Amino acid sequence: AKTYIFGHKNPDTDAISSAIIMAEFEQLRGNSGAKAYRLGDVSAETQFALDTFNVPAPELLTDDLDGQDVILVDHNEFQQSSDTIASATIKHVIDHHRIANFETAGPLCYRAEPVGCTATILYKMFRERGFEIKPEIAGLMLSAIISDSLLFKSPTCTQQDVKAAEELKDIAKVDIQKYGLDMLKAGASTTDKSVEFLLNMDAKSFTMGDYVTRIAQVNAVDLDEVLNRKEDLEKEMLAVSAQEKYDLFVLVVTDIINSDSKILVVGAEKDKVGEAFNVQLEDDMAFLSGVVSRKKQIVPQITEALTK
Amino acid sequence: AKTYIFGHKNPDTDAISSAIIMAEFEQLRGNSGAKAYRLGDVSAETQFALDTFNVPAPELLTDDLDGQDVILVDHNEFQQSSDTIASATIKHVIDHHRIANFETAGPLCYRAEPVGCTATILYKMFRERGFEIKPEIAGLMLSAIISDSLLFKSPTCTQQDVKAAEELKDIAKVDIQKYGLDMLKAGASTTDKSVEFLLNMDAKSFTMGDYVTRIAQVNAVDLDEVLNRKEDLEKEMLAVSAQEKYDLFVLVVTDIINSDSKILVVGAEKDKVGEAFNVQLEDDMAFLSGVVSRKKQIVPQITEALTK
Ligand SMILES: [Mn+2]
Ligand SMILES: [Mn+2]
Ligand SMILES: [Mn+2]
Ligand SMILES: [Mn+2]
Repeated sequence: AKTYIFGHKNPDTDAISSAIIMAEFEQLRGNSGAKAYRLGDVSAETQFALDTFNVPAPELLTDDLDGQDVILVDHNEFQQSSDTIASATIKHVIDHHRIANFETAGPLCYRAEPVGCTATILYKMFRERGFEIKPEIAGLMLSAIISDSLLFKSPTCTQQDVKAAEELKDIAKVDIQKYGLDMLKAGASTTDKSVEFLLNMDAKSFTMGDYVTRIAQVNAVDLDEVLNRKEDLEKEMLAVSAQEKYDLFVLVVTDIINSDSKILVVGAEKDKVGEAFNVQLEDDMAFLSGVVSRKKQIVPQITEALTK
Repeated sequence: AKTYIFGHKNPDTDAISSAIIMAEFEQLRGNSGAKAYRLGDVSAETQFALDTFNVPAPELLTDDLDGQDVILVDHNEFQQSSDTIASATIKHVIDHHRIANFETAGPLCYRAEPVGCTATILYKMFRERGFEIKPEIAGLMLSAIISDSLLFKSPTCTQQDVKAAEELKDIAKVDIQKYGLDMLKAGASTTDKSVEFLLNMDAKSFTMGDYVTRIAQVNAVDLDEVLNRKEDLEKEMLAVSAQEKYDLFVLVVTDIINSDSKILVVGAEKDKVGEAFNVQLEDDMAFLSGVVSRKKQIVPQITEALTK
């Protein structure tokens, strides 16, 4: 029996790391057929982490999952998952996100916790079972936590994430702030990249009531680096929205040095979500928010605007 | 800060017990606004357990859950939950079932394990946390486990359910086989009850792909006690299917002594699910299975038939 372990499409550092980490967990637990996979490209940020701790990228999933045992990490929504996910047998989910568009035939292990990072939950699982946390594995856990939490500044970050990171740094042999900022910087180069690349780099679809929304995330050293390409961005966001039948396309731009975030929003349901945010720039194509609240989570806020 | 804790509509013993057990857990955890509720009638089986351990029945939920904190036990599918569940904020789910028709705006705690009973999971939460298990609480846990497992003979039963029961017996101060058989017998009187009563006693709706299916469970001393009323059963099942627009209505009849089960199946997708079982008799309106495979679970097998 093989078991396929993977994170979401357009994987982020958490998605790649958690797949490798959970494959380790399964193997230490005695499940030798467990194997990590990815559903997309390894980003520059994630490559920095993999290179630092000398871990190879997981294999790109090309197998049909029909009748196969599957473990999902860092996602549950089927449209974020493998093309053949609906034909798989999902044994286990480990995740830190909202639940939607998820259905199984029978019972399964499902573990979600409202923490800042999937690797934090996996850290706790290793702990609970008393399994070895190798230095590389600790490095990937720490990388994931720094990535998802943005060096502990995102509204999703919790003290469990901070505590896990503090306990992992000596195992990984790494200074959190120094390594962390280097890692974040390694995925923050935008000006020489195409609009198509930026909008697909870290981008996921969401099932929100009757609607399907696309959300892309871009890190930069300066918000304006990205945001004065607004016109070209909007154009591509509208084109993709039509081609994929999205009801909404949100671009979240985040300053890694500053921790400030803004959103650029396009699509059929644009005006409805605009009411939920501080609109600073608007037109027929799009709206641009002022710098977003540090404490409120964006995904739930958008969901509530579309459903409520 | 209220938090409503409840099980599914037409609650079984697991659904009633687990709500009370989880309310205790929350109070014990420090959450003082936590309260147990029920969404329907207390069955004869459940009443026997409540009387044995002097636990009153939880309050019938009548409040609108709009904007309220909720914890679900022993279910997740929205059609099985409160009428206002979509307007609530689901903080926590503890369950042992398939997942479907479940969506949240934001992150949450979700704990599902593929075990025989929700109370088994709640028991593990007490053990993990080092919480004291009162003898009344231990009795409810044990009752739920005996109920869902049918005195440890159902396909869903695991060694974790057995282990937990062995340790709970001395806390509850009860003989498992003796109390268990009494409890099961108390909910197994069928010939005196109307067809309408039997089909609404332990009946839940399910989201299975494009379909909505209704499944009713009936415990009996002897399978033929119920199944000799075949035609009266079918008639009410078709009537309800038409009136509620179900694609399928399954009646599972289980012998409490030997744990043999048979299914009586009616509705639009009847032929499609008949494919997945050993059909002992059939006509235009219904099929009746032979004694169902002792290892494989019924709900997943139905779901699989309606999809693949
Ligand atoms: Mn991710
Ligand atoms: Mn993540
Ligand atoms: Mn139940
Ligand atoms: Mn149950």
